[PDB]
Amino acid sequence: GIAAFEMEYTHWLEEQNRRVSEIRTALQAHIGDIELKMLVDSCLNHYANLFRMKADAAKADVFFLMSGMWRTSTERFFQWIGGFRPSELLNVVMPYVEPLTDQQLLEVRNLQQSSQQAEEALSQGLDKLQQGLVESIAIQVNHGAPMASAMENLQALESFVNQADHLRQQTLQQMSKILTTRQAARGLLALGEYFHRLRALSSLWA
Amino acid sequence: GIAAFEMEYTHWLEEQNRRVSEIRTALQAHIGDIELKMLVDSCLNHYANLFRMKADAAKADVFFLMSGMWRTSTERFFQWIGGFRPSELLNVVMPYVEPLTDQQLLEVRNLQQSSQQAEEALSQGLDKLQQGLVESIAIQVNHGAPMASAMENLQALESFVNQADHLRQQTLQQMSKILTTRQAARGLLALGEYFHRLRALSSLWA
Ligand SMILES: CCCCCCCCCCCCCCCC(=O)O
Ligand SMILES: CCCCCCCCCCCCCCCC(=O)O
Repeated sequence: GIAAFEMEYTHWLEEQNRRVSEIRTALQAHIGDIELKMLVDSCLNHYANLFRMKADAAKADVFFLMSGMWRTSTERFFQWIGGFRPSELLNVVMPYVEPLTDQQLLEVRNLQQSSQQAEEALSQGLDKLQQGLVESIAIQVNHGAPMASAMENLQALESFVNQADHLRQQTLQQMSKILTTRQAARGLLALGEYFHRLRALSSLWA
Repeated sequence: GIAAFEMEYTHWLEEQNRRVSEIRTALQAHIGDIELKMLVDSCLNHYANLFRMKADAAKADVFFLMSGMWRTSTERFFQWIGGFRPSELLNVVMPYVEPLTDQQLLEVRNLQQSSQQAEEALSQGLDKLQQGLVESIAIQVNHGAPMASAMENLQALESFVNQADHLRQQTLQQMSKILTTRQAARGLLALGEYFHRLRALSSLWA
């Protein structure tokens, strides 16, 4: 399952590079909103596919998915529950989706605050689960309960990952409704270049 | 380098199982201190070889060594800077090295307190390094400085790992001087069975 995920993610990155390049070329050519929206929607569809493949990987090996060892070294410094922190990515793209109207500014900052609150609450719940596993493993005839208990805890860990990816996807979705097509394209370009620069830097660390 | 480490560690575990079994058989046969000390010293030599292979792996890929992803899932709940926490392992073996004399009790508790203090200080330094890398990567013509800076930071991370393994080895060494051969054998048996039980439990999580 993890081998399949790593191959799928490799191909996902190749397609990500293409979709980011396509939107770069479109912004530079100042193409109209209709053609540009197709590229925005393609980028959004591509992220949706990432979340799908991550959900499968979490079922296959939640610990590996959580370790971030499938991402590059520099990306791991910015990981929160199996991916990036949406509240921080909002700061990354903020200068590029500007200028924002007053209403858009209120909507984006609201979204950032609510994502921050959701991230903190999920982190607190995951912390409680993890500390409790530390304590319970430490204490721990096999009639089947130990494996069943392990599967309950794996399901609980997977739920945290799923909820974190849900928050990431929901934040991307809500930005796509706040922003015009052109603002969204600029934000997606910035987000894509951010991820690419982190991966490029990891090559220097290797 | 990491592929070589994982193969070396696999063979290390196979030999660990043999050395733990050999000392189990010896304790049960109530063999004399001279033959028993050979088995104690073999166990100590085997841990020394673990630290050697870990030092090579830290040079090859410090992040992988630190991730603990080369250990089994349940062991990762108990990892501190690239391995187990010596102060906690002292608690694991304490019931089995008993009865201790008053002097031995003072020496062991002293060692546990000093290891705890060293662990906290190393954790604080690693935390400062890591938070500073988060901040500096976030801020970050290439004339060679970015790679050189990465190598300085990798060397600093490797130093923390090396210092943590030094503390682990020093604690094992100092226990071997406090304890009689028979107490040491009982403690090594307990430590070995502890690690084996954690690995066995990880099979249930998989
Ligand atoms: C129309 C969108 C413009 C740009 C919006 C950026 C802010 C949304 C943050 C969520 C991005 C999700 C991608 C991360 C995937 C992962 O962590 O594995
Ligand atoms: C004579 C020794 C008796 C038993 C002493 C146990 C307490 C010492 C703790 C250090 C053990 C080191 C093994 C861990 C290796 C690792 O973390 O990678």
